[PDB]
Amino acid sequence: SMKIDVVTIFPEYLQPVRQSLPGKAIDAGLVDVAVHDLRRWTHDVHKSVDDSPYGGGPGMVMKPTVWGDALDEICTSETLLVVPTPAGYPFTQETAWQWSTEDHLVIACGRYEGIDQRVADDAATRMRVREVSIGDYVLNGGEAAALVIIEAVLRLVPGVLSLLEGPSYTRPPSWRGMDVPPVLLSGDHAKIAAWRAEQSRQRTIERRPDLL
Amino acid sequence: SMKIDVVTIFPEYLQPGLVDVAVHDLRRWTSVDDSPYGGGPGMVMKPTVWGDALDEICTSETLLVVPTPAGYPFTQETAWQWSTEDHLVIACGRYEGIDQRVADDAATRMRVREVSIGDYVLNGGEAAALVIIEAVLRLVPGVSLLEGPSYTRPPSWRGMDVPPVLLSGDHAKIAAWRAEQSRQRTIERRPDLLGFDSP
Ligand SMILES: CN1CCC[C@H](Cn2ccc3ccc(-c4n[nH]c(N)c4C#N)cc32)C1
Ligand SMILES: CN1CCC[C@H](Cn2ccc3ccc(-c4n[nH]c(N)c4C#N)cc32)C1
Repeated sequence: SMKIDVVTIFPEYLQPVRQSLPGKAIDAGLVDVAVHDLRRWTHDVHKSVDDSPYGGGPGMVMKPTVWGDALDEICTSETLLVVPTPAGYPFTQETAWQWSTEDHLVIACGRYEGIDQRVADDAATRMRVREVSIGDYVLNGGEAAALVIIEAVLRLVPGVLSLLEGPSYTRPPSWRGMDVPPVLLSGDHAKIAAWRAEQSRQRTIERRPDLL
Repeated sequence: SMKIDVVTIFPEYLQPGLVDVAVHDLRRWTSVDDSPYGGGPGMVMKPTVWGDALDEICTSETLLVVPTPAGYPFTQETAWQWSTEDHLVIACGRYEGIDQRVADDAATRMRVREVSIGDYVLNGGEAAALVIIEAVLRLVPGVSLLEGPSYTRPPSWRGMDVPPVLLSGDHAKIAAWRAEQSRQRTIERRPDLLGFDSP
């Protein structure tokens, strides 16, 4: 049973998540994903969420006072506060597994140059905070990271949603002049397993030598 | 100028003038899946439907992108490389993935890239497509160390001060401080980027 709150200035971007949630899991009370517009917590008529960076430089920084109020309302001491950032610790499958048993994730999605660092630093004095990155590329903000994190985590919650895997095949046995490897149709399941292991080994060497 | 075509059995998921993005329902070219030859859990997407779809959508100049957890890593260098392409087609799998012959056949007439966006497991290629699209599009013409922390007003908030150097107006001191924060962060969080063992 997990609650996920996502805070973002683009709530419509989190649409694919609510599109991916089965009725059975929601109705059984296994999962609830709520998305919140950060501007609900702005102080001014212009609904300002950003301001110039101290020390200069390009772009804008998200205001701590707005985020502070949002997190004050949404988080409790039991919350796991997840902050996507390109400077984060790596989000991996081990992370997803660890987080899959949490009662409450709050995902704070930044835009512009990111969120004033005091927001996470203050939050970390009263709850668990995790700054993470989903990979070594640059996005426009945290929303796409949130989509990935939510999917990777929730698919590990029963009933909610190393070597590389080698090639897979299904019908038809011959297609555009390419036959399924005969070993797969041999009924020699020890040989099939060894063939698959070697395919996995080869693929890992070629594509992900960093894993060996 | 870039065209992106995304092919998926879950077009509803993809809802998020120099670039156009089109989403196509794979089922338009039809059951898209069956049990794997050789056994194993789950289902594999049949090559037949994919072949018909890609025949219609792709040309020889197409870069066919296939998200897969067994792919080569998609990185910022990849994003730069793809940013000058005229035409990306992203083939999103579901179930246990797409029959390998789809990529193999396509590779006889266009360039094919099997890639992974990270070391975690998704339910299909759609979220990976959204990530790839976002990372690439922000680099399209006309559109080392980890980033350090950023701060903005007020200079004191909840009794926490913006680091005083950032208020000093000393560009050299600020540059040095920011480099140091980035160094600390990279060593702590991503030591592999500086050629050290991972935790
Ligand atoms: C200062 N920089 C410069 C470039 C653009 C940055 C935009 N941005 C603002 C908030 C924010 C959050 C996450 C991510 C992100 N990028 N790549 C990943 N793997 C991430 C993850 N998790 C990116 C983000 C800000
Ligand atoms: C249990 N099985 C195991 C294999 C994958 C199955 C789901 N699936 C089907 C098609 C497909 C495409 C990409 C991804 C994916 N996962 N993680 C990443 N970095 C990806 C990327 N790019 C996952 C996918 C689920």
